[PDB]
Amino acid sequence: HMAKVLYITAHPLDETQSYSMAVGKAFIDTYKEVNPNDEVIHIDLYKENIPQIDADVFSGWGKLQSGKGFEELTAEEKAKVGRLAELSDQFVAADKYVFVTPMWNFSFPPVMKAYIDSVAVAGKTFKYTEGSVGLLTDKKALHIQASGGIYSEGPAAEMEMGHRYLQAIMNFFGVPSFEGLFVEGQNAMPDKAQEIKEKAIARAKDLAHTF
Amino acid sequence: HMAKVLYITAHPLDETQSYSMAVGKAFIDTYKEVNPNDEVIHIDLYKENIPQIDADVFSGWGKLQSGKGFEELTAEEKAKVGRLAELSDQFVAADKYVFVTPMWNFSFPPVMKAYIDSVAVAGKTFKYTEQGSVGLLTDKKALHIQASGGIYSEGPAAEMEMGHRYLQAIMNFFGVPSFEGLFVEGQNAMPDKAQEIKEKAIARAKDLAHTF
Ligand SMILES: Cc1cc2nc3c(=O)[nH]c(=O)nc-3n(C[C@H](O)[C@H](O)[C@H](O)COP(=O)(O)O)c2cc1C
Ligand SMILES: Cc1cc2nc3c(=O)[nH]c(=O)nc-3n(C[C@H](O)[C@H](O)[C@H](O)COP(=O)(O)O)c2cc1C
Repeated sequence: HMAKVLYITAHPLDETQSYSMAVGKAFIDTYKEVNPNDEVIHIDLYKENIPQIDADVFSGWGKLQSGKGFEELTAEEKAKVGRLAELSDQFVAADKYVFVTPMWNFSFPPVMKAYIDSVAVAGKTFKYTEGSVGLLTDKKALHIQASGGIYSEGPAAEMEMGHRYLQAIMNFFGVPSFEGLFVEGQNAMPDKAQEIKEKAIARAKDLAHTF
Repeated sequence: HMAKVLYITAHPLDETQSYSMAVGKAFIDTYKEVNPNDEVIHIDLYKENIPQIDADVFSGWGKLQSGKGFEELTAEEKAKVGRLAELSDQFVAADKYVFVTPMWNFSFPPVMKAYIDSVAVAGKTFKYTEQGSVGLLTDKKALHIQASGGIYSEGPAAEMEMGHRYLQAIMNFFGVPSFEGLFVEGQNAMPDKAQEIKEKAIARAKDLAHTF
């Protein structure tokens, strides 16, 4: 139906155990409520196959750029290169992206990087210039991130690396709108944890009405 | 014996196909020449199992926090939890870290994140304080050899650099008083200078190896 949305989560736990998954689920449920015709796909990076770039991938790709045909690749190469192609094609096919992550050591879980590596593809999300130009000029994106401490303000802002990275990628891809929604401070101020969660949930629902 | 050095690589390919790995090899070979008694340990992130923190890990951890013995965890939980514990212990036990990576999409391969995740442990590499945190690796030092197609050491692309930037944040977090970089950069942007770029970086690696 009218827009395709990728709800992309990088968390091993669910909405009952995670600040990020709780806020993301509030967002996405509300979104669907408001845009009942839209195709909303949950991409759970912990459950799906998300191949890291490895020796097989490089081999396979080498092959393909040497004119060979997908048929010439080894089994394992086909499995991996193939999946990478599905992932990539699914990404460009969608209209909106919603990234949901916990902050682990100032950034996101490793699989989020695997996911990015799988979708950053010449001719699909960007193309090179006589630097590069992003092809995703009419997409839209949102990052929901949970963190123990505050990283929106203060000295600690300089250490934020998750959102920062995603912002860089979005820029690279030419996506003009990248929003952030943070559930921050629950670990630094645990008496405030319920309040922090509730307000983020409320912001998330509100944001869903417009995204 | 002597000093314990972790030579940490995040690459599927080897010294013959990789700029980072070639430069890293020059570095660490020289290091061992200069410091023959030092314990140089290759941590090959594409050969070791570096468990991502997953459902099994949270479960296993929670169990241990709940008083269960390690042997009471599931087979899977035990494998992952034990593996992470080893990685963590190994990191703190070492005196020096050498990170070698390619730049993929402005940062490093996913497994490098896994590795960091495995070694970032409260009471080991840092401690929480009512004021934030404090680093515990006050006697360590680190170097990062990074390879990239284009140039990230100036100007506008420098704001896009995220690999070295990340490792710098982590090292600061850990309280590591010294973290250096060595870049092999520009080889794709200016392929008619790739050989020279490489040769120069290799020379730098050999030089730097005399002090690290
Ligand atoms: C492995 C790990 C690493 C973490 N690293 C950080 C960090 O660098 N900064 C921070 O403020 N909080 C950190 N935390 C705390 C979490 O960010 C916090 O619990 C947040 O709610 C995580 O999201 P979740 O609740 O969706 O899991 C970390 C937690 C874990 C388990
Ligand atoms: C998956 C992938 C992603 C890459 N991303 C970037 C990038 O963001 N910026 C860049 O300058 N070069 C990029 N490159 C090119 C490499 O950084 C360059 O080839 C470098 O020499 C890689 O190190 P290596 O020779 O040790 O493998 C990328 C290459 C690959 C395979």
